[PDB]
Amino acid sequence: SGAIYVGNYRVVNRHLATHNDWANLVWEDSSRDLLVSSTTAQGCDTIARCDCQTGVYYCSSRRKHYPVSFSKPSLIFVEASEYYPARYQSHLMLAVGHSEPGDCGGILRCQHGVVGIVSTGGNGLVGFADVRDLLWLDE
Ligand SMILES: NC(=O)[C@H]1CCCN(C(=O)Cc2ccccc2CO)C1
Ligand SMILES: [Zn+2]
Repeated sequence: SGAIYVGNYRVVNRHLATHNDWANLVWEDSSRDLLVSSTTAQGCDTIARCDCQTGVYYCSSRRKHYPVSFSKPSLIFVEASEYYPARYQSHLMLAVGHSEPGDCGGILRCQHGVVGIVSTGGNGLVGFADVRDLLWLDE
């Protein structure tokens, strides 16, 4: 679990969005596993606007942060789950690191701010849904 709070927006994994997220929907994209909802309070986070390929992510299943080298956002095949059929997920970045079911929503950060959130994993890999291209989050 986990979310990004920037301005009057809450960014979460689309497959973990609540009834309240859907009732306050701003934008969602199944192909990216992202959903953004509106909030009444101002948020705590800053979004990175960079091309970093190293950062640190929070892994809830270890209660720890880990440094990672991650690939550029791209279209990657993701096996079927209870949430989605087998499909290509876009704007996804992979890295070697621990993740298991439950870790989605953990933030990935570089020195410039929030880069994205955990969205996939398995067999010593962790995938992150990029948010750096969503320029409207800051206005
Ligand atoms: N974006 C998606 O389609 C995801 C929807 C939820 C399931 N999913 C995973 O990758 C789960 C997973 C399995 C094994 C280790 C780690 C994880 C990530 O927590 C795919
Ligand atoms: Zn950066």
